[PDB]
Amino acid sequence: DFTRVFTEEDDLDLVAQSLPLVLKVYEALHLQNPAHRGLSLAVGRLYIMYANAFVQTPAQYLPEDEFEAQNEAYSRARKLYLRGARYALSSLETAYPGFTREVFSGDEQRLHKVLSRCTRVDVGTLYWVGTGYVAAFALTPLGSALPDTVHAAVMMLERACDLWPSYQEGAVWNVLTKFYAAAPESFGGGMEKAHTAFEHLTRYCSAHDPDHHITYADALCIPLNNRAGFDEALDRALAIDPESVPHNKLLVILSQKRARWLKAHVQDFFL
Amino acid sequence: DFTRVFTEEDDLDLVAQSLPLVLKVYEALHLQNPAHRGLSLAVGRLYIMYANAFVQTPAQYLPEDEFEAQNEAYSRARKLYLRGARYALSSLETAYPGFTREVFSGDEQRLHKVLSRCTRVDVGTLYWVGTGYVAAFALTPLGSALPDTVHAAVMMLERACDLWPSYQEGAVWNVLTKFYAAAPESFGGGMEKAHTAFEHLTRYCSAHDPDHHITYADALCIPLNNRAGFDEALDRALAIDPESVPHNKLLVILSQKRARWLKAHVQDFFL
Amino acid sequence: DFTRVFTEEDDLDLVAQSLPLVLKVYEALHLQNPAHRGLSLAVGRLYIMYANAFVQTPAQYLPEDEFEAQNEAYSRARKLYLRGARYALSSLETAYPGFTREVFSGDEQRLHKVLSRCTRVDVGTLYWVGTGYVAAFALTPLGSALPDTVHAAVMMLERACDLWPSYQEGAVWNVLTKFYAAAPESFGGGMEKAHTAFEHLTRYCSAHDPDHHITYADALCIPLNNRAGFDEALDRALAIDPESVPHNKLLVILSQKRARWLKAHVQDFFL
Repeated sequence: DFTRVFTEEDDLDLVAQSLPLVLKVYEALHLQNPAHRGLSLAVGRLYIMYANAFVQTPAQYLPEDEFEAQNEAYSRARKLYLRGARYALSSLETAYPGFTREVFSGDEQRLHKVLSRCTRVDVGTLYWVGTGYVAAFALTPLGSALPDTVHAAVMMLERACDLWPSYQEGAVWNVLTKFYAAAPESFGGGMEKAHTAFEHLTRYCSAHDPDHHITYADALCIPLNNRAGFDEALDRALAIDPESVPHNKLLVILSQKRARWLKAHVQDFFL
Repeated sequence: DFTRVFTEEDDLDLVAQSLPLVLKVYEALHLQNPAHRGLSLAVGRLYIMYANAFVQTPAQYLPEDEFEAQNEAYSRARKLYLRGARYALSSLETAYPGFTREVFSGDEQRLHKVLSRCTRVDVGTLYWVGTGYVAAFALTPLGSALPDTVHAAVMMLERACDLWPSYQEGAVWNVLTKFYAAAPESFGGGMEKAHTAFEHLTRYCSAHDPDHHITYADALCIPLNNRAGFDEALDRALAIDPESVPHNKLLVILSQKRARWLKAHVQDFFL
Repeated sequence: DFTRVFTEEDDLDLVAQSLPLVLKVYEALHLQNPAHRGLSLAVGRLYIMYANAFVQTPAQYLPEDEFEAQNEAYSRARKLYLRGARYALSSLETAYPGFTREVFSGDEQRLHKVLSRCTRVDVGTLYWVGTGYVAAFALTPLGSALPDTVHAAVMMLERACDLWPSYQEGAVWNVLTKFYAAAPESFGGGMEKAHTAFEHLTRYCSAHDPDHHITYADALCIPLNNRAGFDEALDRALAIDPESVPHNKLLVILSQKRARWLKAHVQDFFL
């Protein structure tokens, strides 16, 4: 209802400047009604999307010399991802008391047993919690990360896949592709895994979606030194007309800014 | 009620930072109640005022070398004017189904017939729609403009004049003065027209209003190389005490910033 | 309820960007219900806290060469303090009609008589009004200040002390310490007064509070050239763990930024 005015927006600045109080209002509603699962999820998702689009992403477009401000913005995004993930996780905690202790126990059997309690109704929540933690990890120094948190997040994502492969046009497979391709094999990564996750994504994703093209270029083409594929994929991301998309015009605009940047910086990624 | 806290404000930054979510809320209310004419108009007017005061105007105070950011801000204002004009136009469309097809038909007889259906009740709407389009045109490259849209906008403004000459202390005459003075005579402009429109404005405008002084200096004095009149007029705009005005202190503050800038840049405009 | 999401925040930017519309909404509620004392106070306090944390403080962290922007931001904070003080003062005016004429009469007997009408219920209001005026004075050129306004403000603060010494963990004594230490003895200042006010503060303040440490360093150590004490005090301010505080995490974060700056600039203050 109210989200349409944000998701169909083409003016980034209007969104960036209005989203903060919105986050604050949802946050307050959530704390006033901690057993409302919808509110838990909503506010969690909001922090994670804000963290990406309006904290992390602008930091990425900063110049080499201002790395200090970059690092500080990355640390800021990291904290917001985690706040977002923890807010969404309270939807699972409300539905299954003790969920948080189990899921982060480091005990594989307890992790698996608690994830087996989840149903299709929990898929949205699994997706956002797992995504929040994976997005935080991507900005976490590989030395001071928390393998058990990371492992739990991915297992939540993998559980959502089992439950509901097609969810949000394959959005889960997208986050998994990125995780596997970028993650050290000590933390569960691997390119074979990344490719299979991407194969599932292509079954469900929209032709109007630039993100699966960008994921192909960024997560898969770069590590494999496939500059040809990188270029084609981004040309496909950029061929999409934001005015023609059925919804999420705002996210398409954001993704196309990112693909434009990747193209401009191609020389950084290949030899 | 709530508008008083914005219109009597003297702190631009507080307004600039709070207006975006307000725009978003009105916008959402409008889409949730598309037959509410008041909401259509309100949100339209809001976008147009925001576009001017907080997008276009700050761009104008940028330095020569940052023309790129200037051009991008101008394109941004242009899109906001048009969104604003189109929102207000839905008030006319609600009142007279098919209004949009007629008014933009390019057929003078259909244009005139549909405008003849308008009454004094429609004057606010005519004014804002026409203003939005004229403000967009002012930022539109003379080569890629749309004569029929422009012509329809001015005819709406001229119809408001016929209906209600004195509306908002002659505000319509103000926009017309600016259009005629700045518009190529192929697009309906002309200085004789501009002067007559200004003569009507002086009949209705307030002594506490800086805008009619600025319009005289900017639209009329500059093209005619009347530096003497330019200076006097702006001195009159600046003699107004914002603390003494009965209302719209905020707009007076904005206009006086503009007159101060014009004075500082006088050498740009005369020889 | 809603204030918790602001006061426990650790992200300054989210607060800074969301507070403006909040100020505007409270302001509108206040004008719509001018006899609501709670609303008068709330909006007053809000302007004063915003003025300090998000106008004055950032100006202070600007570089030497940008003194112009600094001076303009200081003038902006000054006006906001005064708007805030005047909003809170309307709570007293509602409770005791004619309060404003009396309290600013310049007649000591009228000032004292009206302050004698105040009770413990009025302490919050006295504190905020007095603080607003003292904070404005601190940014007012010593030559164009208003001794009677300043004197009335301090007398309001001193009356709150008499009524309720322990109020908000000694917050009144904190503002008085700063006033006395910084104020010319023609305007009522004096270091002996400042020290006694600080002694009262230590009786009531929290170990989790960085502000009393900063006040000791800044108001007392600097004028007395006690660099040793300055350093210890700020080390104490910085030893506090924001994650451990029972409340006002946001203010602790703000104060610790200030103590860090003081330490970095120690050479400015001692020889």
